[PDB]
Amino acid sequence: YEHTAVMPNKVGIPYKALVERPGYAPVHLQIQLVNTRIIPSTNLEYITC
Amino acid sequence: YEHTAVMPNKVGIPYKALVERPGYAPVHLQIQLVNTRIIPSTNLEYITCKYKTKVPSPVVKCCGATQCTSKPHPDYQCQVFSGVYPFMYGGAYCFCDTENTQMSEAYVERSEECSIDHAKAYKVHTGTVQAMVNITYGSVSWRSADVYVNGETPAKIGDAKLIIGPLSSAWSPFDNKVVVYGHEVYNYDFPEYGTGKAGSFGDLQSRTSTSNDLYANTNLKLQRPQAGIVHTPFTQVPSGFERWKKDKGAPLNDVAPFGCSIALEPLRAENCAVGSIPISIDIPDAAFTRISETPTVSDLECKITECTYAFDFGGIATVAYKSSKAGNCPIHSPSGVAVIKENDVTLAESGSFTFHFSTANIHPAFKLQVCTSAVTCKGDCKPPKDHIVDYAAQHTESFTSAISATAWSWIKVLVGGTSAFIVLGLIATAVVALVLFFHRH
Ligand SMILES: *[C@@H]1O[C@H](CO)[C@@H](O)[C@H](O)[C@H]1NC(C)=O
Repeated sequence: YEHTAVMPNKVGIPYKALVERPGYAPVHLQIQLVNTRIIPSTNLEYITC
Repeated sequence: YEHTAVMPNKVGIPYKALVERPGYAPVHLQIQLVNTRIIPSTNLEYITCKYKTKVPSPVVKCCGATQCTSKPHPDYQCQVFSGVYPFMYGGAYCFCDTENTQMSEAYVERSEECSIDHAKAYKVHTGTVQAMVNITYGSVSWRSADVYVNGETPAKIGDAKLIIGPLSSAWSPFDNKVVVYGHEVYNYDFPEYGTGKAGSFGDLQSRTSTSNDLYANTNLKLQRPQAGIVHTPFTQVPSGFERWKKDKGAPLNDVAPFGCSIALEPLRAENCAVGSIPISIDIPDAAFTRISETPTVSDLECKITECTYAFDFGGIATVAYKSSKAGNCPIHSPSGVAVIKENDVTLAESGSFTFHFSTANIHPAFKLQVCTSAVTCKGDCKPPKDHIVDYAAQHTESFTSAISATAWSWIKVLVGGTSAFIVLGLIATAVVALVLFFHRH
Protein backbone atom coordinates (compact mmCIF):
# COMPACT_ATOMS: atom_id res chain seq x y z
CA TYR A 1 0.00 0.00 0.00
CA GLU A 2 1.56 3.27 -1.17
CA HIS A 3 1.45 6.19 1.26
CA THR A 4 2.38 9.59 -0.17
CA ALA A 5 2.98 12.77 1.82
CA VAL A 6 5.27 15.79 2.17
CA MET A 7 7.67 15.94 5.11
CA PRO A 8 9.77 18.95 6.19
CA ASN A 9 13.45 19.00 5.24
CA LYS A 10 14.62 18.69 8.84
CA VAL A 11 17.24 16.34 10.28
CA GLY A 12 16.54 14.58 13.56
CA ILE A 13 12.83 15.51 13.50
CA PRO A 14 10.73 12.43 12.66
CA TYR A 15 7.75 12.52 10.33
CA LYS A 16 4.82 10.58 11.80
CA ALA A 17 1.67 9.44 10.02
CA LEU A 18 -0.97 6.71 10.14
CA VAL A 19 -1.17 4.58 7.00
CA GLU A 20 -4.93 4.09 6.57
CA ARG A 21 -5.69 1.19 4.24
CA PRO A 22 -9.41 0.67 3.49
CA GLY A 23 -10.69 -2.28 5.49
CA TYR A 24 -7.50 -2.64 7.55
CA ALA A 25 -6.47 -1.09 10.84
CA PRO A 26 -4.13 1.91 10.50
CA VAL A 27 -0.40 1.17 10.49
CA HIS A 28 1.77 3.75 12.23
CA LEU A 29 4.57 5.05 10.00
CA GLN A 30 7.60 7.02 11.20
CA ILE A 31 10.19 8.38 8.76
CA GLN A 32 13.24 10.24 10.08
CA LEU A 33 16.13 11.73 8.13
CA VAL A 34 19.53 10.94 9.63
CA ASN A 35 21.44 13.27 7.31
CA THR A 36 20.94 15.08 4.01
CA ARG A 37 23.80 15.74 1.60
CA ILE A 38 23.89 18.04 -1.43
CA ILE A 39 26.70 16.66 -3.60
CA PRO A 40 27.39 19.03 -6.52
CA SER A 41 29.36 18.07 -9.61
CA THR A 42 32.85 19.60 -9.54
CA ASN A 43 35.57 20.04 -12.16
CA LEU A 44 39.09 20.80 -10.94
CA GLU A 45 40.22 23.92 -12.78
CA TYR A 46 43.77 24.13 -11.41
CA ILE A 47 45.88 23.76 -8.27
CA THR A 48 47.52 26.74 -6.55
CA CYS A 49 50.36 26.55 -4.04
CA TYR B 1 -43.26 -23.89 2.49
CA GLU B 2 -42.92 -22.69 -1.10
CA HIS B 3 -40.83 -19.55 -1.65
CA THR B 4 -41.06 -17.88 -5.07
CA ALA B 5 -38.68 -15.19 -6.29
CA VAL B 6 -36.54 -14.00 -9.20
CA MET B 7 -32.75 -14.14 -9.05
CA PRO B 8 -30.30 -12.64 -11.56
CA ASN B 9 -28.58 -14.95 -14.04
CA LYS B 10 -25.12 -14.34 -12.58
CA VAL B 11 -22.77 -17.27 -12.01
CA GLY B 12 -20.77 -17.16 -8.78
CA ILE B 13 -22.89 -14.45 -7.12
CA PRO B 14 -25.25 -15.99 -4.53
CA TYR B 15 -28.92 -15.12 -4.16
CA LYS B 16 -29.89 -14.54 -0.53
CA ALA B 17 -33.38 -14.26 0.95
CA LEU B 18 -35.34 -14.99 4.11
CA VAL B 19 -38.17 -17.53 3.94
CA GLU B 20 -40.89 -15.93 6.09
CA ARG B 21 -43.42 -18.57 7.16
CA PRO B 22 -46.35 -17.21 9.21
CA GLY B 23 -46.04 -18.51 12.76
CA TYR B 24 -42.38 -19.52 12.31
CA ALA B 25 -39.13 -17.61 12.48
CA PRO B 26 -37.69 -16.71 9.06
CA VAL B 27 -35.38 -19.32 7.54
CA HIS B 28 -32.37 -17.97 5.66
CA LEU B 29 -32.22 -19.20 2.06
CA GLN B 30 -29.16 -18.98 -0.19
CA ILE B 31 -29.09 -20.10 -3.83
CA GLN B 32 -25.93 -19.88 -5.95
CA LEU B 33 -25.55 -20.92 -9.59
CA VAL B 34 -22.54 -23.15 -10.15
CA ASN B 35 -22.81 -22.95 -13.95
CA THR B 36 -25.34 -22.14 -16.66
CA ARG B 37 -25.35 -23.98 -19.99
CA ILE B 38 -27.35 -23.18 -23.13
CA ILE B 39 -27.45 -26.45 -25.08
CA PRO B 40 -28.88 -25.86 -28.57
CA SER B 41 -30.18 -28.68 -30.73
CA THR B 42 -27.66 -29.39 -33.50
CA ASN B 43 -27.93 -31.34 -36.74
CA LEU B 44 -24.73 -32.20 -38.61
CA GLU B 45 -25.09 -30.98 -42.19
CA TYR B 46 -21.78 -32.17 -43.67
CA ILE B 47 -18.05 -32.51 -42.98
CA THR B 48 -15.46 -30.38 -44.79
CA CYS B 49 -11.75 -31.12 -45.09
CA LYS B 50 -8.81 -30.80 -47.45
CA TYR B 51 -9.26 -32.83 -50.64
CA LYS B 52 -6.83 -35.39 -52.06
CA THR B 53 -6.51 -35.89 -55.83
CA LYS B 54 -6.29 -39.56 -56.83
CA VAL B 55 -4.68 -40.11 -60.24
CA PRO B 56 -4.68 -43.69 -61.59
CA SER B 57 -2.04 -44.93 -64.00
CA PRO B 58 -2.70 -43.47 -67.49
CA VAL B 59 -3.64 -45.83 -70.32
CA VAL B 60 -0.94 -45.55 -73.01
CA LYS B 61 -2.34 -47.10 -76.21
CA CYS B 62 0.37 -47.51 -78.86
CA CYS B 63 -0.66 -47.52 -82.53
CA GLY B 64 -4.31 -46.79 -81.82
CA ALA B 65 -6.81 -44.81 -79.78
CA THR B 66 -8.99 -45.18 -76.70
CA GLN B 67 -12.09 -43.39 -75.39
CA CYS B 68 -13.02 -41.90 -72.02
CA THR B 69 -16.11 -43.08 -70.15
CA SER B 70 -17.90 -41.51 -67.20
CA LYS B 71 -17.49 -43.02 -63.73
CA PRO B 72 -19.24 -42.32 -60.39
CA HIS B 73 -16.24 -40.58 -58.79
CA PRO B 74 -16.19 -37.11 -57.18
CA ASP B 75 -15.03 -34.47 -59.67
CA TYR B 76 -14.00 -37.25 -62.04
CA GLN B 77 -11.96 -36.09 -65.05
CA CYS B 78 -11.03 -38.11 -68.13
CA GLN B 79 -9.37 -36.83 -71.29
CA VAL B 80 -7.81 -38.64 -74.25
CA PHE B 81 -4.57 -37.05 -75.49
CA SER B 82 -3.75 -38.27 -79.01
CA GLY B 83 -0.40 -38.02 -80.76
CA VAL B 84 1.79 -38.77 -77.73
CA TYR B 85 5.20 -40.45 -78.11
CA PRO B 86 6.32 -41.30 -74.57
CA PHE B 87 9.82 -42.42 -73.62
CA MET B 88 11.02 -44.40 -70.61
CA TYR B 89 14.25 -45.88 -69.25
CA GLY B 90 13.96 -48.60 -71.90
CA GLY B 91 13.60 -46.15 -74.78
CA ALA B 92 10.62 -45.25 -76.91
CA TYR B 93 7.49 -46.76 -75.39
CA CYS B 94 5.48 -46.89 -78.63
CA PHE B 95 6.27 -47.58 -82.28
CA CYS B 96 3.77 -45.27 -84.00
CA ASP B 97 4.63 -41.56 -84.03
CA THR B 98 1.10 -40.11 -84.41
CA GLU B 99 -1.51 -42.89 -84.11
CA ASN B 100 -0.67 -43.05 -80.41
CA THR B 101 -2.92 -42.12 -77.50
CA GLN B 102 -2.69 -41.55 -73.73
CA MET B 103 -5.86 -41.59 -71.61
CA SER B 104 -5.50 -39.63 -68.36
CA GLU B 105 -7.85 -40.05 -65.39
CA ALA B 106 -8.14 -38.09 -62.15
CA TYR B 107 -10.65 -37.73 -59.32
CA VAL B 108 -11.01 -36.13 -55.89
CA GLU B 109 -11.20 -38.07 -52.61
CA ARG B 110 -10.97 -37.28 -48.90
CA SER B 111 -7.43 -36.88 -47.60
CA GLU B 112 -6.14 -39.04 -44.74
CA GLU B 113 -6.04 -35.92 -42.54
CA CYS B 114 -9.83 -35.65 -42.91
CA SER B 115 -10.22 -38.26 -40.16
CA ILE B 116 -8.68 -35.79 -37.67
CA ASP B 117 -8.33 -32.38 -39.39
CA HIS B 118 -11.81 -31.46 -40.61
CA ALA B 119 -14.60 -28.99 -39.88
CA LYS B 120 -18.16 -29.97 -38.95
CA ALA B 121 -20.98 -27.82 -40.34
CA TYR B 122 -23.98 -27.86 -37.98
CA LYS B 123 -27.51 -26.51 -38.22
CA VAL B 124 -28.39 -24.94 -34.86
CA HIS B 125 -31.87 -24.58 -33.36
CA THR B 126 -33.13 -23.67 -29.91
CA GLY B 127 -32.81 -26.30 -27.23
CA THR B 128 -32.51 -27.25 -23.59
CA VAL B 129 -31.11 -24.78 -21.05
CA GLN B 130 -29.52 -26.37 -17.98
CA ALA B 131 -27.86 -25.09 -14.82
CA MET B 132 -26.23 -26.43 -11.67
CA VAL B 133 -27.32 -24.86 -8.38
CA ASN B 134 -25.74 -24.70 -4.92
CA ILE B 135 -28.34 -24.32 -2.16
CA THR B 136 -28.39 -24.00 1.64
CA TYR B 137 -31.27 -23.49 4.05
CA GLY B 138 -31.30 -23.15 7.82
CA SER B 139 -28.82 -25.54 9.41
CA VAL B 140 -28.53 -27.71 6.27
CA SER B 141 -25.14 -27.38 4.57
CA TRP B 142 -24.53 -26.87 0.86
CA ARG B 143 -26.30 -29.25 -1.52
CA SER B 144 -26.14 -29.19 -5.31
CA ALA B 145 -27.85 -30.83 -8.28
CA ASP B 146 -28.12 -30.42 -12.04
CA VAL B 147 -31.48 -28.88 -12.97
CA TYR B 148 -33.39 -27.97 -16.12
CA VAL B 149 -34.07 -24.24 -16.57
CA ASN B 150 -37.57 -24.72 -17.97
CA GLY B 151 -39.99 -23.97 -15.11
CA GLU B 152 -41.63 -27.41 -15.29
CA THR B 153 -39.10 -30.03 -14.13
CA PRO B 154 -38.65 -29.97 -10.33
CA ALA B 155 -35.42 -31.02 -8.64
CA LYS B 156 -34.95 -32.51 -5.17
CA ILE B 157 -31.99 -30.79 -3.47
CA GLY B 158 -31.44 -31.73 0.16
CA ASP B 159 -35.12 -32.78 0.51
CA ALA B 160 -36.11 -29.35 -0.90
CA LYS B 161 -38.04 -29.33 -4.18
CA LEU B 162 -36.62 -26.62 -6.44
CA ILE B 163 -38.28 -25.35 -9.62
CA ILE B 164 -36.18 -23.06 -11.81
CA GLY B 165 -38.12 -20.95 -14.29
CA PRO B 166 -37.10 -20.24 -17.88
CA LEU B 167 -34.56 -17.52 -18.51
CA SER B 168 -36.10 -14.08 -19.03
CA SER B 169 -34.21 -13.88 -22.35
CA ALA B 170 -34.18 -16.37 -25.22
CA TRP B 171 -30.85 -14.96 -26.44
CA SER B 172 -28.23 -17.50 -27.54
CA PRO B 173 -24.77 -16.82 -29.04
CA PHE B 174 -25.14 -19.37 -31.86
CA ASP B 175 -26.60 -18.40 -35.23
CA ASN B 176 -28.69 -20.78 -37.32
CA LYS B 177 -25.43 -22.08 -38.84
CA VAL B 178 -22.17 -22.86 -37.04
CA VAL B 179 -18.87 -24.47 -38.06
CA VAL B 180 -17.06 -26.51 -35.41
CA TYR B 181 -13.31 -26.80 -36.02
CA GLY B 182 -11.21 -28.33 -33.27
CA HIS B 183 -12.26 -26.70 -30.01
CA GLU B 184 -13.53 -23.51 -31.72
CA VAL B 185 -17.02 -22.67 -32.98
CA TYR B 186 -17.57 -20.21 -35.84
CA ASN B 187 -20.80 -18.45 -36.83
CA TYR B 188 -20.12 -19.12 -40.50
CA ASP B 189 -22.91 -19.19 -43.10
CA PHE B 190 -21.51 -22.26 -44.83
CA PRO B 191 -22.89 -23.24 -48.25
CA GLU B 192 -25.53 -25.94 -48.38
CA TYR B 193 -24.55 -29.49 -49.26
CA GLY B 194 -24.07 -29.81 -53.01
CA THR B 195 -23.65 -26.05 -53.59
CA GLY B 196 -20.02 -25.57 -52.53
CA LYS B 197 -17.71 -23.68 -54.87
CA ALA B 198 -14.10 -24.36 -55.78
CA GLY B 199 -11.62 -22.54 -53.57
CA SER B 200 -14.25 -21.83 -50.90
CA PHE B 201 -14.91 -23.54 -47.58
CA GLY B 202 -17.46 -25.96 -49.01
CA ASP B 203 -15.43 -27.09 -52.03
CA LEU B 204 -15.38 -30.59 -50.47
CA GLN B 205 -18.48 -31.76 -48.61
CA SER B 206 -19.26 -35.13 -47.02
CA ARG B 207 -22.34 -36.07 -45.02
CA THR B 208 -20.15 -38.00 -42.56
CA SER B 209 -16.43 -38.62 -42.12
CA THR B 210 -17.03 -42.22 -43.27
CA SER B 211 -19.61 -41.46 -45.98
CA ASN B 212 -19.18 -43.30 -49.27
CA ASP B 213 -20.78 -40.39 -51.18
CA LEU B 214 -18.40 -37.43 -51.48
CA TYR B 215 -19.21 -34.12 -53.14
CA ALA B 216 -16.17 -32.38 -54.64
CA ASN B 217 -16.26 -29.15 -56.69
CA THR B 218 -12.76 -28.13 -57.78
CA ASN B 219 -11.62 -26.96 -61.22
CA LEU B 220 -9.81 -30.25 -61.78
CA LYS B 221 -8.54 -29.94 -65.36
CA LEU B 222 -6.36 -32.59 -66.99
CA GLN B 223 -3.41 -31.05 -68.84
CA ARG B 224 -1.64 -32.59 -71.81
CA PRO B 225 1.43 -34.60 -70.73
CA GLN B 226 4.76 -33.04 -71.64
CA ALA B 227 6.37 -34.30 -74.84
CA GLY B 228 7.78 -37.80 -74.36
CA ILE B 229 6.88 -38.08 -70.66
CA VAL B 230 4.38 -40.53 -69.15
CA HIS B 231 2.59 -38.60 -66.40
CA THR B 232 -0.87 -37.21 -65.63
CA PRO B 233 -0.49 -33.46 -65.10
CA PHE B 234 -3.47 -31.49 -63.87
CA THR B 235 -4.50 -28.05 -62.64
CA GLN B 236 -6.77 -27.59 -59.64
CA VAL B 237 -7.92 -24.71 -57.45
CA PRO B 238 -6.14 -24.78 -54.06
CA SER B 239 -8.17 -26.44 -51.33
CA GLY B 240 -10.81 -24.13 -49.90
CA PHE B 241 -10.50 -25.72 -46.46
CA GLU B 242 -6.83 -24.75 -46.16
CA ARG B 243 -7.78 -21.31 -47.48
CA TRP B 244 -10.54 -21.01 -44.87
CA LYS B 245 -8.24 -22.11 -42.03
CA LYS B 246 -6.04 -19.13 -42.91
CA ASP B 247 -9.04 -16.77 -43.17
CA LYS B 248 -11.38 -18.39 -40.62
CA GLY B 249 -10.99 -15.31 -38.43
CA ALA B 250 -12.09 -14.87 -34.83
CA PRO B 251 -13.98 -17.84 -33.34
CA LEU B 252 -17.21 -17.45 -31.40
CA ASN B 253 -15.24 -18.42 -28.26
CA ASP B 254 -13.47 -15.04 -28.57
CA VAL B 255 -16.38 -12.80 -29.65
CA ALA B 256 -19.42 -14.30 -27.90
CA PRO B 257 -21.15 -11.58 -25.81
CA PHE B 258 -21.89 -11.70 -22.08
CA GLY B 259 -18.70 -13.64 -21.37
CA CYS B 260 -20.14 -16.91 -22.66
CA SER B 261 -17.79 -19.89 -22.66
CA ILE B 262 -18.23 -22.28 -25.60
CA ALA B 263 -17.96 -26.04 -25.08
CA LEU B 264 -18.30 -28.76 -27.72
CA GLU B 265 -19.39 -31.95 -25.90
CA PRO B 266 -22.27 -31.23 -26.25
CA LEU B 267 -22.04 -27.93 -28.19
CA ARG B 268 -23.13 -25.30 -25.68
CA ALA B 269 -22.59 -21.77 -24.37
CA GLU B 270 -21.70 -21.65 -20.67
CA ASN B 271 -22.12 -19.02 -17.95
CA CYS B 272 -23.88 -16.44 -20.12
CA ALA B 273 -24.87 -13.56 -17.80
CA VAL B 274 -28.18 -12.88 -19.55
CA GLY B 275 -31.42 -11.75 -17.87
CA SER B 276 -32.82 -13.26 -14.69
CA ILE B 277 -34.11 -16.65 -13.56
CA PRO B 278 -37.51 -17.11 -11.85
CA ILE B 279 -37.31 -19.71 -9.08
CA SER B 280 -39.52 -21.60 -6.63
CA ILE B 281 -38.16 -23.69 -3.74
CA ASP B 282 -40.21 -25.69 -1.21
CA ILE B 283 -38.36 -25.57 2.12
CA PRO B 284 -38.88 -28.64 4.36
CA ASP B 285 -41.29 -28.02 7.23
CA ALA B 286 -38.76 -29.44 9.71
CA ALA B 287 -36.48 -26.47 8.97
CA PHE B 288 -38.89 -23.93 10.51
CA THR B 289 -38.96 -23.01 14.21
CA ARG B 290 -41.85 -21.26 15.95
CA ILE B 291 -41.48 -17.61 16.96
CA SER B 292 -41.73 -18.44 20.67
CA GLU B 293 -39.07 -21.13 20.22
CA THR B 294 -36.47 -18.68 18.85
CA PRO B 295 -34.59 -15.87 20.62
CA THR B 296 -36.26 -12.46 20.53
CA VAL B 297 -33.98 -9.58 19.51
CA SER B 298 -34.64 -6.00 20.62
CA ASP B 299 -32.87 -2.70 21.36
CA LEU B 300 -31.10 -2.90 18.01
CA GLU B 301 -28.71 -0.11 16.99
CA CYS B 302 -26.55 -0.27 13.85
CA LYS B 303 -23.34 1.75 13.44
CA ILE B 304 -21.38 1.62 10.19
CA THR B 305 -17.72 1.84 11.20
CA GLU B 306 -16.10 1.63 7.75
CA CYS B 307 -17.38 1.78 4.19
CA THR B 308 -16.02 1.87 0.64
CA TYR B 309 -18.21 1.22 -2.39
CA ALA B 310 -15.72 -1.34 -3.70
CA PHE B 311 -16.63 -4.47 -5.64
CA ASP B 312 -15.53 -6.57 -2.66
CA PHE B 313 -17.11 -6.48 0.81
CA GLY B 314 -15.57 -3.10 1.57
CA GLY B 315 -18.06 -2.17 4.31
CA ILE B 316 -18.02 -3.08 8.00
CA ALA B 317 -20.80 -2.38 10.50
CA THR B 318 -21.40 -2.95 14.22
CA VAL B 319 -24.88 -3.80 15.51
CA ALA B 320 -25.63 -3.45 19.23
CA TYR B 321 -28.46 -5.59 20.55
CA LYS B 322 -30.28 -7.17 23.47
CA SER B 323 -31.91 -10.59 23.18
CA SER B 324 -33.48 -13.39 25.20
CA LYS B 325 -32.38 -17.04 25.17
CA ALA B 326 -29.03 -15.97 23.63
CA GLY B 327 -29.32 -18.16 20.54
CA ASN B 328 -28.39 -18.12 16.87
CA CYS B 329 -30.05 -15.51 14.69
CA PRO B 330 -30.35 -15.14 10.89
CA ILE B 331 -29.11 -11.84 9.44
CA HIS B 332 -30.33 -10.46 6.12
CA SER B 333 -30.79 -7.15 4.30
CA PRO B 334 -33.91 -7.40 2.09
CA SER B 335 -33.16 -4.05 0.44
CA GLY B 336 -30.89 -4.12 -2.61
CA VAL B 337 -28.82 -1.25 -1.19
CA ALA B 338 -26.29 -3.62 0.39
CA VAL B 339 -25.41 -7.32 0.21
CA ILE B 340 -24.49 -8.84 3.58
CA LYS B 341 -21.55 -11.25 3.75
CA GLU B 342 -22.64 -13.02 6.94
CA ASN B 343 -25.72 -15.25 6.88
CA ASP B 344 -26.24 -15.62 10.63
CA VAL B 345 -24.70 -14.64 13.97
CA THR B 346 -24.60 -15.98 17.52
CA LEU B 347 -26.43 -13.71 19.97
CA ALA B 348 -25.85 -13.33 23.70
CA GLU B 349 -28.14 -11.89 26.36
CA SER B 350 -26.69 -8.48 25.46
CA GLY B 351 -23.77 -7.17 23.45
CA SER B 352 -22.96 -6.37 19.84
CA PHE B 353 -21.97 -8.16 16.65
CA THR B 354 -20.35 -7.08 13.39
CA PHE B 355 -21.11 -7.88 9.76
CA HIS B 356 -19.60 -7.04 6.38
CA PHE B 357 -21.46 -5.75 3.34
CA SER B 358 -20.86 -4.51 -0.20
CA THR B 359 -22.68 -1.51 -1.66
CA ALA B 360 -22.38 0.90 -4.57
CA ASN B 361 -24.23 3.69 -2.74
CA ILE B 362 -22.21 6.68 -1.56
CA HIS B 363 -24.63 7.07 1.40
CA PRO B 364 -25.99 3.60 2.22
CA ALA B 365 -29.37 3.42 3.93
CA PHE B 366 -30.73 -0.11 4.25
CA LYS B 367 -32.94 -2.17 6.53
CA LEU B 368 -31.16 -5.07 8.22
CA GLN B 369 -33.45 -7.92 9.28
CA VAL B 370 -32.44 -9.68 12.50
CA CYS B 371 -34.50 -12.79 13.30
CA THR B 372 -37.97 -11.52 14.33
CA SER B 373 -36.58 -7.94 14.36
CA ALA B 374 -35.04 -5.32 12.08
CA VAL B 375 -32.72 -2.30 12.23
CA THR B 376 -31.79 0.53 9.86
CA CYS B 377 -28.11 1.14 9.03
CA LYS B 378 -26.91 4.50 7.69
CA GLY B 379 -23.46 5.80 6.83
CA ASP B 380 -21.09 7.26 4.25
CA CYS B 381 -18.69 5.42 1.95
CA LYS B 382 -15.32 6.39 0.42
CA PRO B 383 -14.30 5.72 -3.19
CA PRO B 384 -12.17 2.62 -3.83
CA LYS B 385 -8.41 2.81 -4.29
CA ASP B 386 -8.09 0.19 -7.08
CA HIS B 387 -9.12 1.35 -10.56
CA ILE B 388 -9.17 -2.21 -11.98
CA VAL B 389 -10.02 -5.44 -10.13
CA ASP B 390 -9.85 -9.10 -11.17
CA TYR B 391 -13.24 -10.03 -9.66
CA ALA B 392 -16.87 -9.22 -10.39
CA ALA B 393 -18.81 -6.83 -8.16
CA GLN B 394 -20.83 -8.40 -5.35
CA HIS B 395 -23.46 -5.62 -5.51
CA THR B 396 -25.78 -4.01 -8.07
CA GLU B 397 -25.39 -0.29 -8.78
CA SER B 398 -28.59 1.75 -9.03
CA PHE B 399 -29.39 5.05 -10.73
CA THR B 400 -29.27 7.05 -7.48
CA SER B 401 -26.34 5.14 -5.95
CA ALA B 402 -23.83 7.79 -7.07
CA ILE B 403 -25.89 10.81 -5.94
CA SER B 404 -24.19 12.31 -2.88
CA ALA B 405 -25.91 14.41 -0.22
CA THR B 406 -24.26 17.49 -1.74
CA ALA B 407 -25.67 16.63 -5.17
CA TRP B 408 -29.10 15.97 -3.67
CA SER B 409 -28.93 19.36 -1.95
CA TRP B 410 -28.22 21.09 -5.27
CA ILE B 411 -31.01 19.11 -6.97
CA LYS B 412 -33.44 20.13 -4.23
CA VAL B 413 -32.25 23.74 -4.45
CA LEU B 414 -32.50 23.85 -8.24
CA VAL B 415 -35.85 22.05 -8.37
CA GLY B 416 -37.19 23.90 -5.33
CA GLY B 417 -35.92 27.24 -6.60
CA THR B 418 -37.56 26.99 -10.01
CA SER B 419 -40.76 25.45 -8.64
CA ALA B 420 -41.12 28.11 -5.94
CA PHE B 421 -40.25 30.91 -8.37
CA ILE B 422 -42.86 29.75 -10.91
CA VAL B 423 -45.48 29.25 -8.18
CA LEU B 424 -44.86 32.81 -7.00
CA GLY B 425 -45.68 34.09 -10.48
CA LEU B 426 -48.89 32.05 -10.62
CA ILE B 427 -50.00 33.18 -7.15
CA ALA B 428 -49.14 36.81 -7.94
CA THR B 429 -51.23 36.57 -11.11
CA ALA B 430 -54.18 35.05 -9.25
CA VAL B 431 -53.98 37.63 -6.45
CA VAL B 432 -53.85 40.63 -8.79
CA ALA B 433 -56.65 39.16 -10.90
CA LEU B 434 -58.82 38.89 -7.78
CA VAL B 435 -57.93 42.45 -6.72
CA LEU B 436 -59.07 43.75 -10.11
CA PHE B 437 -62.34 41.85 -9.68
CA PHE B 438 -62.94 43.58 -6.34
CA HIS B 439 -62.07 46.94 -7.92
CA ARG B 440 -65.12 46.47 -10.15
CA HIS B 441 -67.15 45.05 -7.25
C1 LIG C 1 -21.26 -24.94 -2.78
O1 LIG C 1 -20.63 -23.93 -2.01
C2 LIG C 1 -19.71 -24.45 -1.04
C3 LIG C 1 -19.16 -23.27 -0.28
O2 LIG C 1 -18.43 -23.67 0.87
C4 LIG C 1 -18.62 -25.28 -1.72
O3 LIG C 1 -17.81 -25.91 -0.73
C5 LIG C 1 -19.23 -26.34 -2.64
O4 LIG C 1 -18.21 -26.99 -3.38
C6 LIG C 1 -20.21 -25.68 -3.59
N1 LIG C 1 -20.82 -26.67 -4.46
C7 LIG C 1 -20.29 -27.04 -5.63
C8 LIG C 1 -21.06 -28.08 -6.40
O5 LIG C 1 -19.24 -26.57 -6.05
